[PDB]
Amino acid sequence: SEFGHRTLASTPALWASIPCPRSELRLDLVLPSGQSFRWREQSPAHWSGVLADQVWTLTQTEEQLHCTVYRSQASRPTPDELEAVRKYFQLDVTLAQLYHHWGSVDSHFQEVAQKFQGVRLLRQDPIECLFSFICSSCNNIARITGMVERLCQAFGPRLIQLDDVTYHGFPSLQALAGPEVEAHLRKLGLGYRARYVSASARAILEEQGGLAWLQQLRESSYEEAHKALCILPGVGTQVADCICLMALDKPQAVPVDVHMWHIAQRDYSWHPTTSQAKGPSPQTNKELGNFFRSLWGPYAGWAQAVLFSADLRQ
DNA sequence: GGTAGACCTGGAC
DNA sequence: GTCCAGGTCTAC
Ligand SMILES: [Ca+2]
Ligand SMILES: [Ca+2]
Repeated sequence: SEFGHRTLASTPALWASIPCPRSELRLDLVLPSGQSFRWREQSPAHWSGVLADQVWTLTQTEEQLHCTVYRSQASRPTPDELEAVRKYFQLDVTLAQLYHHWGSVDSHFQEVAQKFQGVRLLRQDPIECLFSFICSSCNNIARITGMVERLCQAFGPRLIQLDDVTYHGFPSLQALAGPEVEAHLRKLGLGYRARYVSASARAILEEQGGLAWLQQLRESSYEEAHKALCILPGVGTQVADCICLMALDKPQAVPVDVHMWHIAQRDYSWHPTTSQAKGPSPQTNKELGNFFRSLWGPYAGWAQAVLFSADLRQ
């Protein structure tokens, strides 16, 4: 059918594949795992969301990642469009090589890895990432998802409508920094997060030199980037690490939340050796990130994603 | 320098 | 009805 969300069966000629075995990527273990909060499984095994300013639907078979895009006459995705998809999933980073290494250095990762293959990091937009995670504060993945889409519906560009879903592009800096945005976000249920969204939008635009400041962080060192990000209102150590890891190409960045504390304790009998505190605190959190980084290497943030994800299923 | 308490809320046990 | 989720900010 010409309407509604597509499916591999439904509209055969509208899809194009990207070679990709399930061992290198698993949508159901990545898309709803707290990295991006903008993907939904409309029909079973089919995920629809905004990717590179367009709406896509993705579904995978054992060796292929099937993609379809909604923009002109309907048609399969072009090689360039598909390239953007390959880019978003950083398919050039070989998950098999990373899992192997992590496995040989961490007997525990080995055990968990066997059952949770295909977990990788998405290369996200700094702006979308920065604001989505500002909303992470004392919040669960479902509530976060709700806030973010409401935020996008209210200040994001209208893209296309499939069934009763009107997809929106992520709001721009200028839009989020607009008069009365906070008040609006509060009526949307973001709570005290409304304030930080507005504050950070204005901060970047009226104090840091704008969008470029954020984007230039991809060329900066992990340390510089993380240091810079913490300046923004509502952006602490954890949020900045998420941004570094998920959007600034800092693969060693390890977000330390309660989840990783439970993992560190239960699975590694970890204890803080520096800080004198027995639980989560700025100094012990820093210490843990260094513990994982020392344990897994340069792509510790990635290894972190595999366990965080596995810890969510449970 | 290293804590405790304030800040919002929808789904839980 | 108290509890919990990918926290952060700041006053003592
Ligand atoms: Ca929490
Ligand atoms: Ca800050």
